[PDB]
Amino acid sequence: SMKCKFCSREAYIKIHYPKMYLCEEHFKEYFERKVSRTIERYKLLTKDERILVAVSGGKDSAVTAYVLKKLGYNIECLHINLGISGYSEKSEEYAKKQCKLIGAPLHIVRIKEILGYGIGEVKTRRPPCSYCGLTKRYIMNKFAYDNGFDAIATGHNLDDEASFLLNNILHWNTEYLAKGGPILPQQGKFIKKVKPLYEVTEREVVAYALAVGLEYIVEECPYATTLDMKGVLNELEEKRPGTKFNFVRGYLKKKKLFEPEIKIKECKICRMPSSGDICAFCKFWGLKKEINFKVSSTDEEPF
Amino acid sequence: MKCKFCSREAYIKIHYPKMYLCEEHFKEYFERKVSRTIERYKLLTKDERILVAVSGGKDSAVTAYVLKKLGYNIECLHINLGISGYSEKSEEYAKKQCKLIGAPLHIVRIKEILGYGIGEVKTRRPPCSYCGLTKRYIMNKFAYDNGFDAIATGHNLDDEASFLLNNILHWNTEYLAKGGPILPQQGKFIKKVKPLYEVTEREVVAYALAVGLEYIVEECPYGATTLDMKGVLNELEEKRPGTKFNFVRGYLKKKKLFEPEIKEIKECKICRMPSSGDICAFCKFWGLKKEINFKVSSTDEEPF
Ligand code: SF4
Ligand code: SF4
Ligand SMILES: [Zn+2]
Ligand SMILES: [Zn+2]
Ligand SMILES: [Zn+2]
Ligand SMILES: [Zn+2]
Repeated sequence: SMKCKFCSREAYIKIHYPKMYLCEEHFKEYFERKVSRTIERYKLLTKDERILVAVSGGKDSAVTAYVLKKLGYNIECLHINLGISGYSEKSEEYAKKQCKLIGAPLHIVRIKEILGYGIGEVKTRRPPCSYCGLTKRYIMNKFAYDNGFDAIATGHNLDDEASFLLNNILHWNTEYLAKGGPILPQQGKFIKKVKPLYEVTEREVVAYALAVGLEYIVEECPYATTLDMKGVLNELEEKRPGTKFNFVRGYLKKKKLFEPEIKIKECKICRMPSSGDICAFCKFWGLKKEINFKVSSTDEEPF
Repeated sequence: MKCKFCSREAYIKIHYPKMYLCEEHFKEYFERKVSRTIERYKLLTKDERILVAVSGGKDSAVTAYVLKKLGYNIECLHINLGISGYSEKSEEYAKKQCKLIGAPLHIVRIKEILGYGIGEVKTRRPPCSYCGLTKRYIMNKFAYDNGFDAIATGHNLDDEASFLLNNILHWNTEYLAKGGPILPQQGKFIKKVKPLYEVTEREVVAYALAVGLEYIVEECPYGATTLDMKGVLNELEEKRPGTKFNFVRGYLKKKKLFEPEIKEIKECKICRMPSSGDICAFCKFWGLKKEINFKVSSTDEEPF
């Protein structure tokens, strides 16, 4: 029903804030420039850096890898196959597809193969959601550490951070609120984690994926409070535009207030940053040996 | 359904904790819940002169009704904002409420003591901004001049949760530093309490209906952000019950974290009330040269 603000081509998307109608080609350029600005603003990455993009098969990580590669970054991708039968199989396939289109090396880690059982197979009263996050985070860091990557880039966008903030404020998880934001610096054996999509919304991600022809898993894991928070914040954004941004940017200014609400050791098994004698990952899976994630070359590209 | 304690038919269902109560059992429960809030946060004693700031709305009406039923030494104050077509019936609803409650009502008319009502001032500033400042001053000055020990407001759980949610979204750390059910006596500032702090609006609406309390449902003409936050929190309460309470109680524990975000106090050159500069915010705004004396010998309805 409209036309592009910079050309005679028909409008593809309307940016709710700031108001402007852009076509496919102009939206891509805008979205890419918005990401580059997020990198520049928070000093996330340099061009002389080995980056590991944690791809899951979803839209978020797919676009992160695509944009970073288009912006000329030294990226490689990692897929952690959780081993959820009927889910994780096509999830691995979507990532292979995504990385082939992107033109980036893809490394695959299969939980069922290295640990024994997949997520939702462990004889535990603990929900799969609780230990899945802990398992994904460990393999992400250990893989990047063992292969000497400078940084880890996740798919987490503005909607993801706002819903994370809203949930944590409601439950007053001050320790989690203390360590949030677009960058988590290199501290010990913990690799620097960045969020290049921190300032963009899910609608801009969905639209970007569609335009660049990126296929992803829309369906979410069978084992959620996240979708509740996101809908609540979308309702608020309708009435008052800019809410999500002003809330997230405001949080970054006041993030210093939660510092006294947060407190160290090295694991006896994997030597990774632990709280006690043995780390949370090693204690859970009952591991006696260290998983070595060092690889000479990818599955698709050996030698 | 039927009542959990008698053969009488259910009047209301408490979403958390789950129980069906009749009119007579709900009143008793609601009253006990308020008494517990008083006891828990050490809000009031029986040997205290209390001023309930009644507005004509459900909140302040119930606060006065419950406190009087719990045997407290209450007197009520109505601040008539002078909003033509609104403030007139608002004053009438309070007169009605206090007559039912059986409490002395003191009326202060803005248009009469200041000159112009709220929304009549030649200012680009919205009426909502200076109305709150004006209500707060008269509330404190009246309680101070008549030597009341405390001020009790109608603010309930939904009011606090929406206040918290809005202030967190705008990261107003200074406002978040000084929240909660009690604001103690500091200088010429009178102790402010919230006896309805733990009860929800649905429990207030139901209590008013049961005790036969008529109030103004309609809100002031001067879009309000409060109704947005409340609807958002009601949506959250549906899916996850107890959310509002766990969020408010959790805030009280972490309230200490916003203390470094609030930094000497002065006395006004005109009214001698707690000021930031030479002249206070109230006196500077209305351009007052003289001090308004709120000391009264006896009420409008009960003179001599
Ligand atoms: S939603 Fe699924 S993938 Fe995400 S943390 Fe939970 S179990 Fe793991
Ligand atoms: S909503 Fe009306 S009564 Fe309430 S503070 Fe604003 S102007 Fe005053
Ligand atoms: Zn265009
Ligand atoms: Zn370990
Ligand atoms: Zn009953
Ligand atoms: Zn003054």
